[PDB]
Amino acid sequence: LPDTVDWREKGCVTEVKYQGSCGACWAFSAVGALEGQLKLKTGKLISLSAQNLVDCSNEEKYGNKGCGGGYMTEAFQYIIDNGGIEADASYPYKAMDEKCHYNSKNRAATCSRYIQLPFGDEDALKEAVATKGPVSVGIDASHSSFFFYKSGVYDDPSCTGNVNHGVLVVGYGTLDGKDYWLVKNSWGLNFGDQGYIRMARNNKNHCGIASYCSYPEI
Ligand SMILES: *C(=N)CNC(=O)[C@@H]1CN(S(=O)(=O)c2ccccc2)C[C@H]1C(=O)N1CCOCC1
Repeated sequence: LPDTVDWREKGCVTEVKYQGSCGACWAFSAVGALEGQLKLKTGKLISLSAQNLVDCSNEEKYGNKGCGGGYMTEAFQYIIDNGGIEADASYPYKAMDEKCHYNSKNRAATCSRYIQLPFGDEDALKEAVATKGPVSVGIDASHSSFFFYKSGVYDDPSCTGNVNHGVLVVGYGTLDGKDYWLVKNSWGLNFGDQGYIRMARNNKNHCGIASYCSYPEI
């Protein structure tokens, strides 16, 4: 396995999104992982509709809550169940809950199944990232040390495995002798480092990064 992976170098990662007050991280994280497969299979890079997930997966069938939060694995299941998802350009992000208005004429991607990695297993996360591509994961983003992240490897002892925020692992590497996961957030380009964070890797499943890993198959 390469020391360093970074999926932007393969063109598989779209622009950082800003979710605002809508608890849509899960949706962002899930479109992220499917954008990557969608590049990797078709060769095109197209921001997928995180609104479509918000609007349409808000029922007990999934346990997603729209702006109330939800789960990247249930996002993937909705795409499978629904037979597609639109691009953002046709089903755009509004930062609120709205009535489902998914139109199959506008399908831009499909999902056939999704994979889950084993809980905590950072080795399994690395393989995935290396050979499969960006992977959806949950983090404990609840500390000001994460919010105000600027640089270096994020490695705050106060973090816990109690996850509450859906992000996308687009890579990994080593920095000044600290392993990291390159994480894409959905807090706009004023967060962390160009809207990214490098998060401790191989440090006891720091902030539960490897607790809840999944990615879709086309
Ligand atoms: C995003 N802006 C707010 N956070 C969420 O929607 C979180 C994301 N996930 S998780 O990554 O914390 C997780 C994923 C799989 C298994 C356990 C946790 C959960 C979601 C969340 O906080 N909730 C789900 C819906 O109801 C409220 C709690």
